Amino acid sequence: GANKTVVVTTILESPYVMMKKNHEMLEGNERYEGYCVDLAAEIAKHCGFKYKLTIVGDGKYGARDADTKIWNGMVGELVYGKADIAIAPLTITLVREEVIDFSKPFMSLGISIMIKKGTPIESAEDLSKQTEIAYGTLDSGSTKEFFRRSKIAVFDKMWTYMRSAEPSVFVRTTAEGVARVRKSKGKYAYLLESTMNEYIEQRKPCDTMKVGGNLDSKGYGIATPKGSSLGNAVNLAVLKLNEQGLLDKLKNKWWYDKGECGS
Amino acid sequence: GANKTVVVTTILESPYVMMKKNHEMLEGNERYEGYCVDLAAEIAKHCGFKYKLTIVGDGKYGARDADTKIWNGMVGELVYGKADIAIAPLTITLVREEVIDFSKPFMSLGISIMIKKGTPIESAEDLSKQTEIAYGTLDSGSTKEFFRRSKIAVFDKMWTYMRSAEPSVFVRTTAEGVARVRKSKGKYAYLLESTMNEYIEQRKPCDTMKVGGNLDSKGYGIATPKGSSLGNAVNLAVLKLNEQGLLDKLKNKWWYDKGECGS
Ligand SMILES: N[C@@H](Cn1c2c(c(=O)[nH]c1=O)COC2)C(=O)O
Ligand SMILES: N[C@@H](Cn1c2c(c(=O)[nH]c1=O)COC2)C(=O)O
Ligand SMILES: [Cl-]
Ligand SMILES: [Cl-]
Ligand SMILES: [Li+]
Ligand SMILES: [Li+]
Repeated sequence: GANKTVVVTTILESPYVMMKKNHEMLEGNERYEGYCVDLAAEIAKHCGFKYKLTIVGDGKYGARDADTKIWNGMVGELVYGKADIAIAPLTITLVREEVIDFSKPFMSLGISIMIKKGTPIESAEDLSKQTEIAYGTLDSGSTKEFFRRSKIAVFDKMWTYMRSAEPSVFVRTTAEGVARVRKSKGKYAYLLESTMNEYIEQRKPCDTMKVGGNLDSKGYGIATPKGSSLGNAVNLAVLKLNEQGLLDKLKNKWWYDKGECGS
Repeated sequence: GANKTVVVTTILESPYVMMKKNHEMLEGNERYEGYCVDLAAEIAKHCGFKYKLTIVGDGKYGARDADTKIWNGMVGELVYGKADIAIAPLTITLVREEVIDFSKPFMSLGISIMIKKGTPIESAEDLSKQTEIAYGTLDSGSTKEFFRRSKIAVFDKMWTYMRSAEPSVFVRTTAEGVARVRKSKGKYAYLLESTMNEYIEQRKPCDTMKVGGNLDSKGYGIATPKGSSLGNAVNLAVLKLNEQGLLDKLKNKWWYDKGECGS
């Protein structure tokens, strides 16, 4: 049949996808800006398709309910045919790979520790051995699931701590986690993807930093429904953009070129 | 039909695949040791297959001759049906992805600079601006091809330098590049994959180091013939091993646990 406009699912998460300041004056894809907005346009240009950016209805990345077996988030939108492609900071994981297709990574990263400057923590092991400095994750997504599923002693101990700590150490959004670090006088450390930690470190008021090495290594991938014809071309586009240096330029654009915390 | 033993193609490259010191006493897969030997065994265990390690006949990773259109190296062995899987430090690239299937990365890396300690170089830009300190790559493989194909100004200038420099700045093997760094009194710098640079930095006589950031970001993948049924299971195995922390343990085993240059 004739070509159709490709439905892209994504999520509002700075600096990946944001509504422009003047969005009310604008329409369609032009209402949005960010790393993933630019990436979507580059992929579409390379693959020769028209597309529509849509925002995932339930605000989630993607997980399967153990009782109903239903997939939520952007993964669910692909699984159930509501979107054709997901372009977002979506981690490639085994359980997702079983149900959707993923490109090779467009960004390599790991779980990391964000502290308020001056907090006496240098590693996950440091956090695990104490409780005075509380620590936690988003309440949904691959960072939380890493701890929940880990059989590594330090990370299992951290998960047991997080489930039992009071008040709750979980946050609903990145913005809430960052604000909690900033307002807690050194008594909250936030576990988050290194990409995001690096971005926030270059935002005013310049009071956070990434400490220690990453806890894992992984990647974000562009996702399509399993077996979708679009997957091959999208994957080749990711590889081409990487090989041309354009993914590095895009990260610099959104993370560092207008960083707010000096040079 | 009945299950058959899987033919693995690999390449002798320390610390990925090496003949054991006592190999003449041994037979079959047990003659070999290294990171990729251990990885092959883990993948086979997870996927439930028996396998035979074989060494690529032509000693190459994989490229296509522009005139004959023939693929060489491990890629060629897959393309032409001589092997079922390649398990090696094989870079995921666009041109290879078009002809073979790749798992998600089992190791993330980039091109990097190896210097003899004390060489006054900190970046690729530093190298590009001078000729007193000669610099080059392997004479085959993805590092060489990165420079040959680059449209980035610094790297294009470096390639033009490398093609025209005398004596030849290219080397046939990693061992030759390392020996050339070590014997050239600071007047040769070697461009190589960061993984390998990190390994050599922990080998006696402890006279080399990695300097500067990496020039690119990419990954090694397990490769199978395009459309091979084995690809799905192998990819899931890579993701599982990564998520369990086993790939990190394997790198530590072969790079750092018995490093020769201190703690
Ligand atoms: N990438 C994750 C979602 N996620 C995200 C951030 C984080 O600190 N931890 C996560 O789990 C920051 O941006 C997204 C997924 O795919 O579930
Ligand atoms: N990974 C490359 C081959 N390669 C390799 C090393 C290097 O410094 N540069 C390369 O090009 C070290 O070990 C392999 C390929 O797949 O062609
Ligand atoms: Cl349409
Ligand atoms: Cl057989
Ligand atoms: Li998948
Ligand atoms: Li491929």
